[PDB]
Amino acid sequence: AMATKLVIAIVQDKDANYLSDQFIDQNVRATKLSTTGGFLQSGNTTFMIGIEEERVPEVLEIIKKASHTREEFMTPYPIKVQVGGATVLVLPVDQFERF
Amino acid sequence: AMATKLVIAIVQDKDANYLSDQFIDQNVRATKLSTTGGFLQSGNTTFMIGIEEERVPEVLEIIKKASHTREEFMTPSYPIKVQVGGATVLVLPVDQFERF
Amino acid sequence: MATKLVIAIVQDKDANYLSDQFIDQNVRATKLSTTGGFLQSGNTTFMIGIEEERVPEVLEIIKKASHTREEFMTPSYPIKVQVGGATVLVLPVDQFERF
Repeated sequence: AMATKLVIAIVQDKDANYLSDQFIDQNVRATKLSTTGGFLQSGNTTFMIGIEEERVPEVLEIIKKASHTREEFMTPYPIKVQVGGATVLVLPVDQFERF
Repeated sequence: AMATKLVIAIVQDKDANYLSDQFIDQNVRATKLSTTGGFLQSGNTTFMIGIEEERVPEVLEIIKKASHTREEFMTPSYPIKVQVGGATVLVLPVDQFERF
Repeated sequence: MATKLVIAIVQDKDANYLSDQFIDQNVRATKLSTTGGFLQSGNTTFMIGIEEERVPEVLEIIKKASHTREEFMTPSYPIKVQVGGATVLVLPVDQFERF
């Protein structure tokens, strides 16, 4: 009855710190890779998360809050500029073990 | 309401440059990792692609062309024909896919 | 064809022996270096495309190579310290190609 799923969240380096700390204080075993992506093929991070099915939406909301797309004020006259964004996918898991 | 899959493509560092560019000019959101593999446990690169089911075959063809196994002529630091490239790829189902 | 993918997350200290194990065992693993755990420290992840029939074989290779245990460590009176431990999940795959 151990219905397990894997969530893969791709996320911006900026938000990756706060998120990973969130996961911990939220009792979520995440493992973090660093990747590239985007038009400019810049750096970002990817998370992989073995989690029980029942808890997924908990996890997704954790992410949304941490890394949703927003705009902020930035100076090179400050300007509103867009930051953040997360793409995430949750895969099924046939079997899950800890050794 | 659009069934998406995830393709994972493992590929030669040599061809990863061209491919990744291809993905972009062809509107494929791939994310690229730096890995090791093979008998020598040397460096290659892995790709991860969240894409709609209907589009998978397209993506595979993009890969095959960009990274299939071939032979090339190479002089050793008189020339000889050696094998290069090669790509392994898996496509797996995804239950749910969100952008935030 | 009946391919499955195993992701195995495993401690840096065990990863060398494991990766050699895979090779000598005709298992094609690809290896990422990642971080995880409470302290957010380096470990390593493996991804392994494999015929369904061989999964338990692979799993055993892993359990043996990376299971959790205690060893004798000296702080820089030897002491028993716990080490290793792996966590692994095997997922289905719809389609597998080599090019």
